[PDB]
Formats: sequence, C-alpha cells, structure tokens
Amino acid sequence: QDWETFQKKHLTDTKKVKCDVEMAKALFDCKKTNTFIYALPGRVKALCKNIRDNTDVLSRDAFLLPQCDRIKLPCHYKLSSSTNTICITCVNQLPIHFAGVGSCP
Repeated sequence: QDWETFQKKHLTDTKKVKCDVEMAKALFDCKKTNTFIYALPGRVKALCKNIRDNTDVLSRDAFLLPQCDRIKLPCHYKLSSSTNTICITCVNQLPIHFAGVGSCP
C-alpha cells in the first residue's frame, strides 16, 4: 500500500528477525503467520527504478526472506527463511505490493 509501510512490515533488518516482536509488536498484535524480505532500502527501491507504473515484476533469481510460523503455544512462532524469487507489484519506481512467494502463481 506504500513503499514506507511495505518497507516496515514486508521488510526487516535481519535474516533472523525477532518474530516474537515482529508479530507481538503493535502493528500485528501477535498473529500466527508472518513474512518479510531481507534487503537494504537502496537495493529495494533500486530494483524498481526504470520500471513503469503499477505492473507485476519478479526477482531475477532468489531472495532470502525471514518467516514466522506459529504451530505451538499461544503467542510463539518459529524462525524459517529461504532464498527464492518473489512476485511483487511496483509503480513508476516504488515497490508497495507483495504478490506471493516463489515465481508468480
């Protein structure tokens, strides 16, 4: 919805985020599943430069993204990450939508 939040919730600053807080914080409220992307801002807004308005794009290889998974306890999650291409929508040059994991559906 906005490169800003899309940079706050869909992105983090480490491959091993603290899912415990990355979800129990305030913008989530301790949900059950969560996903984010491990990348630096310049490389993120850079992969959108030269692009057109709102269109469906996709990484050219793979990307390591951290992921929270709640399967036990009430407010606890497991750490799981992997490298794979991901489809996302970007505008004139700002990424704000997360299509899904791996290549487009």
